[PDB]
Amino acid sequence: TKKVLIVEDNELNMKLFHDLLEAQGYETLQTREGLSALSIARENKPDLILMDIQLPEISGLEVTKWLKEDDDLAHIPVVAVTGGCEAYISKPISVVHFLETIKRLLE
Ligand SMILES: [Mn+2]
Ligand SMILES: [Mn+2]
Repeated sequence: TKKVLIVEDNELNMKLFHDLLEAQGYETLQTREGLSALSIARENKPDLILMDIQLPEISGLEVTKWLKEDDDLAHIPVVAVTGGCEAYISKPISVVHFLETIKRLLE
């Protein structure tokens, strides 16, 4: 099963991403904090990371740099939600566009 780690501080955005990804048969991991994202990534080895750039406590871009600096996490594709990111998506989120981008990198 594909695993997508969702790093999003907003509950509404978090649920949507979660709901859409799960409906596609993907497993998901969730955290509102960039630092926890690093921990979870090493512990669960997700296949893709959906990174909110505008986190309140820290720059998602700085978390992405830490990811790319870790030999064990650098290979994991990172999709930015608005540098080391393989793709980006803007809000209002387009469901099809969102899902296509992720599948494109995962499948
Ligand atoms: Mn957010
Ligand atoms: Mn779930």
